[PDB]
Amino acid sequence: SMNTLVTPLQRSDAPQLEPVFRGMEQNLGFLPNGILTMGKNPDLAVAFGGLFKCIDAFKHIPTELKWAIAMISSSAAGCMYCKSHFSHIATRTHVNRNKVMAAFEFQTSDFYNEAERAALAFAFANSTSPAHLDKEHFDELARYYSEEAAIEIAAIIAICGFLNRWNAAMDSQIEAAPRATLDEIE
Amino acid sequence: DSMNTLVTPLQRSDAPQLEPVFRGMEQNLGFLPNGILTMGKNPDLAVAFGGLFKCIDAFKHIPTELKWAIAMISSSAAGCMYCKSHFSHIATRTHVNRNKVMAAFEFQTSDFYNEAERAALAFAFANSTSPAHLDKEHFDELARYYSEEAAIEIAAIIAICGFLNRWNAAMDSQIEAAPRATLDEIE
Repeated sequence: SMNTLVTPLQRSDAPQLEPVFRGMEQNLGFLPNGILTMGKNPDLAVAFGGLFKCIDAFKHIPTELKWAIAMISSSAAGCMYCKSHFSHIATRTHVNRNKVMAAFEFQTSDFYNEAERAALAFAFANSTSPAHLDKEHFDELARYYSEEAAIEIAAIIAICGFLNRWNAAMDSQIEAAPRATLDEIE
Repeated sequence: DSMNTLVTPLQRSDAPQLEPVFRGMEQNLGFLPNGILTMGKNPDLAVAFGGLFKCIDAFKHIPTELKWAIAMISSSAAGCMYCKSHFSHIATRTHVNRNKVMAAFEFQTSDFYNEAERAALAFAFANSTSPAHLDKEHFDELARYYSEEAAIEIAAIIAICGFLNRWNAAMDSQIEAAPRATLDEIE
């Protein structure tokens, strides 16, 4: 890591944050060092933890699409760390391995329908610097999703906004397990 | 107007439970952005994000002027003109020295900014592009001028801008007249 200034605490040092830690590792299998670093500001960790748990609680889009959005957003933003993690989450939860592995080709892969493509294209366009969302992105989203659903899609992308920048700021190094998933999907 | 016609704001009066969240935002800004009123339609999201955003004012290890300068630079790096206008507007509402705020985007050469500020703002810029272009020097320079505690708060503000830059792009939030004025001046 390029970052030696801000180091993780030991998990046992902050029991109050166990709700936050569990939230993340439940999907992923392990606790990322980036959240242990976040722990050194307990107010921040608890508030971010609260935001992140909103993903699992969302009701208007399927679970498989939730993690696909996070995968594509993270990739568009060029955060390979977050791309590996969300990919790993997607493969841990998904019944259809092939569909997950084709996610980054969603626009031409026949594992994805037009509704999924509308959401994932929006996620891509939303996540670059600058955003390159055009009227078509919005027209297509309106064609296939309710206001409720659109909000949850935007919300996942925005939460990736947080995590993409956070993990870049910590220079989080991709763990062996996510790395395996990432090599396979690439 | 906006490219987004699907997801519209509720009226402020419709969601009084969110007033704590709204106050956090508008206290600095002078008004409640439509983007937060749209966020209101998902109470879990609004409360959680509101909680996260209030962390900025509560941060203790960096000055207030630097907090909003970071958010300005991050938002600009990310090419979100909406968030750039807002944080600029916040910075002019809270800053005693209007000229220092107006020179923020030239922080690397403006005399209003010291090396500590430049280290933080350069980190904020590099952190906020797609992809991030943080290099070892960004980290070395941050370590030179900031504690671990401070670095976390800097990263946190940038990351929160991550959320807001993308959120306001997803709503295609249109820049309000007052922020617009601030933005025209600062360019």
